[PDB]
Amino acid sequence: GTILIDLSPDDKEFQSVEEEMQSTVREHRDGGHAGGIFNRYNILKIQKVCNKKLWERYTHRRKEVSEENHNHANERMLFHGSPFVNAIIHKGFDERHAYIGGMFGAGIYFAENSSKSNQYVYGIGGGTGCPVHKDRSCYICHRQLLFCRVTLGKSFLQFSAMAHSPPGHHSVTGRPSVNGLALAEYVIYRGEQAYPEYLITYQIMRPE
Ligand SMILES: CC(C)(C)c1ccc(-c2nc3ccccc3c(=O)[nH]2)cc1
Ligand SMILES: [Zn+2]
Repeated sequence: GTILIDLSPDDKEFQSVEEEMQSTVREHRDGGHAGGIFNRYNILKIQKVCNKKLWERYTHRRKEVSEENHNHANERMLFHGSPFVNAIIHKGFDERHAYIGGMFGAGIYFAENSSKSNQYVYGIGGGTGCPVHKDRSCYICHRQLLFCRVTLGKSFLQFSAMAHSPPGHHSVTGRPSVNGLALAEYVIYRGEQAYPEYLITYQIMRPE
């Protein structure tokens, strides 16, 4: 029941989604090892993900969290990178998309920095790079990210450098406390707390 609606670059919706990609790029402490070396992207396509059943699954859970948290879903738009982007848009988020070895435990992880999510496009640590060239820093191959609606509800705040939420909470916020440029990262423990709104196809660009 998933259809993908192709957006025009003339559409203000495309523009604001792209602006969110580009402006949340940062340098990484691995010097580009996982995600490649780039300051910006070449956005090839942005598609809206329409799945009624997955959307209704999302809103049902959203209303539940909201009601446990003074009518406040605490909803964000966050990036997600994964080799399983394609299963996610058709079948939705579930336990097979969880990062078992993550620093905040076995859950599904999201990023405010698009470039953080980019490090996961080819696997943990960027795996072995793109399938074609085995290059983690490939400038040729097409990459895909999700820009997702995420229900955080009451988030356990964790200062720093599948399972359950900490009791009394609906998610975990990893606050950065070493790198002053890093944006927050987030973990949900139920697939229903995220909807894969936008599929963005792109290339990282070789810096000049
Ligand atoms: C274990 C698999 C391969 C399913 C997987 C693990 C972690 C991510 C993933 N982690 C992240 C961790 C922090 C911030 C953003 C992300 C992100 O955007 N993605 C994606 C897939
Ligand atoms: Zn490649």
